[PDB]
Amino acid sequence: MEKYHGLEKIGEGTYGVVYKAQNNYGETFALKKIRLEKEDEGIPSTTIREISILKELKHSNIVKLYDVIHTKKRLVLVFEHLDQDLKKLLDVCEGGLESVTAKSFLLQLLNGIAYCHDRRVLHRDLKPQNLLINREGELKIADFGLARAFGIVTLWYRAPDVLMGSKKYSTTIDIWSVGCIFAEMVNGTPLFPGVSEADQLMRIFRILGTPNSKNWPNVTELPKYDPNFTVYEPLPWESFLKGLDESGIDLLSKMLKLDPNQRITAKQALEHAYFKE
Repeated sequence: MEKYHGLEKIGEGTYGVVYKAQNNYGETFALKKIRLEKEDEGIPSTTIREISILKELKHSNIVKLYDVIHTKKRLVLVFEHLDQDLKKLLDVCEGGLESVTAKSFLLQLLNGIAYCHDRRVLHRDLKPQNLLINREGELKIADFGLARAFGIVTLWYRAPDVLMGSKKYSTTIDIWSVGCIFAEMVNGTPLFPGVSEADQLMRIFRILGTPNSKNWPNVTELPKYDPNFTVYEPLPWESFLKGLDESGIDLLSKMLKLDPNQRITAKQALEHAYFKE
């Protein structure tokens, strides 16, 4: 356990319960007790190793992992504590964020991602709840790399190719989520709030158009691709986005390309004109 007191439950996180706590030095940390479906199974050394290496992620926009505590059918991660997150902030911001705030958060999000991508660390489950924010306006991404360790579900930020069964390692998956979060920051409301895998795809296609072999070569090789998908044409960007100037729309359009091979990278996004304004 490593000597923590005043364990206060502050949330249900993705893989388990998050507590705020203090060590015996007075300092505040977040403790994430990973929920073990099968207690008796144990955690293998490969898993511990793939979590422990995340301690090497040292970046101002990545939540710092301090410790991995494995004792007796219990696994707790000790992380830097931040008091706020983007989900809770958006929940009290009618209409979404002011454009200068969304840009600031987007820049920070992309910087964290770019850092991780350069180290071949993927997130795969980016969402507002894991973008933590401190009193100074600094955004820090939580849970990067945990998907490689650990694999009712929120499908809102999942890329179409992922929804259609793609299993490959790819950085592109995260950029799709960024695009969805960007739109949510500017609009207030989530862009594609699907209730099932099928409905999630329809929500995306109703806005951006149904894929076909011409706008997404090789889309037909995906295991859950469906040649009978309803065919929708793309809507004009300005019709479902509010509060975004032309550079902003352009950038967003590059993140929400359906074909992952044409989707902008994090580092490319960072070079976009939207950020020089």
